[PDB]
Amino acid sequence: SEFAFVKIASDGKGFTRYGEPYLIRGANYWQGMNLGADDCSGGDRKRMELEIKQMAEMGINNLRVMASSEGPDDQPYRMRPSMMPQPGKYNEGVFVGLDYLLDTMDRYNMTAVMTLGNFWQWSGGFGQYVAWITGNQTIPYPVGDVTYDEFTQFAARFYNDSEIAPKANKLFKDHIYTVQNRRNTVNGKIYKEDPVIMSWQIANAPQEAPASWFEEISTFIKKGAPKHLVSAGLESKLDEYDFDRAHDHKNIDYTTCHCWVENWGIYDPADPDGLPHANEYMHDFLESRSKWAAQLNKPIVMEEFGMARDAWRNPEDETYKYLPSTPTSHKDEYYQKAFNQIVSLASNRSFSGSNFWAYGGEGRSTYPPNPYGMVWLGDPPHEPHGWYSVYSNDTTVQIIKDYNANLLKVQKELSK
Ligand SMILES: OC[C@H]1O[C@@H](O[C@@H]2[C@@H](CO)O[C@](O)(CO)[C@H]2O)[C@@H](O)[C@@H](O)[C@@H]1O
Repeated sequence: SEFAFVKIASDGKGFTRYGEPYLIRGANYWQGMNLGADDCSGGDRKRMELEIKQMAEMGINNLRVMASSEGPDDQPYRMRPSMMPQPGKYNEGVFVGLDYLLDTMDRYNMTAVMTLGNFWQWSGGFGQYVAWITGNQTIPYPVGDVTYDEFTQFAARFYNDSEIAPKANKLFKDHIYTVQNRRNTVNGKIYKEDPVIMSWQIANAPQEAPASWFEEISTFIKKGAPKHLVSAGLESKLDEYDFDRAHDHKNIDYTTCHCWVENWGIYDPADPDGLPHANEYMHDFLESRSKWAAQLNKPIVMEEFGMARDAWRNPEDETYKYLPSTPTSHKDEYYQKAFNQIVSLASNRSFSGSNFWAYGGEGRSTYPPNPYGMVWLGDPPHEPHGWYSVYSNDTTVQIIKDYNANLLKVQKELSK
């Protein structure tokens, strides 16, 4: 019986599970694995269990999590301790964190999108694999005078450099194999047989990877886990051509987009008048990506989006922007409008849900780092702590809760 496995509907316009439509009432929780680790490897398991419980009470049925991270552990801007400090060598204390993450998600009947790698630097990612291959541990982190474009050209050698790509992909493939074949030490399930996992996701946000790379990798992931969906992890921030290069492949089962107004220069959170322009952008983003998904006849999930706190209330004070006590009136309206639009599109089966970025839970940006230097919450350590996290008692919690109720209501209407 594969009844419990999330599937694509035979008409391609949404997901199914248990013989019924399945809508994604999601959140991002990439920190789950590290919080699930035992106290010795810097975890806080009781807090992870409470965070999952908090999320179940807000109606969340789906977490996108990180199922990779690379050392070596002396690197800035990344998760510590790492899951894979050197190629093929695993921090078992961190890996057991993933086991518990998946076991707790099961008890709350959530599904997981298992992200297998990262283009960005905060879990090591593609840039780290490249560093292992060239033997050169000086990654050009985009801090100070180094730009994102320069870091991107370095990391993109993972799949564009005809000498580096085959060796890098060999290491990445060994990691994919190890994760798909992990026996969960808590409940005994082998990951590739676990219906709790909705999909394997190639990577977070690959930047202009060639078509033949998505073709190859997705095929390999699917042969590795034939019961599961496979996903690309693309932002879809460019155009339809870019979207097709990632998604038009027999083993990419559904499509995704990521919407970042501040990061793309669309939205300035210090500007008291900037919200309407971000709302409109979110608005055309959802309508146009929706059309691109429909042209491939595959489902679409907005698997990342977010907004900063109300920095415009005190524009000239940088620290104010990240304080938990700072309100989120813009973020709240932005989330609410996007959610209302998704609910309306999902009613005509032209969108399948979303995962906000990202749940902070009980973490706060004012807390001290743990002994490995981590202030765990929704913002990875390449970014200011507290930028986008949604905290357990934020006003945005009610908005997300209502959205998850509306989206479940729609899934029920469609199940008739
Ligand atoms: O910044 C929030 C969240 O965004 C994702 O990555 C962003 C992408 C979005 O376009 O662009 C960057 O800002 C680099 O320019 C990158 O950090 C998300 O996947 C995660 O990495 C990040 O926390």
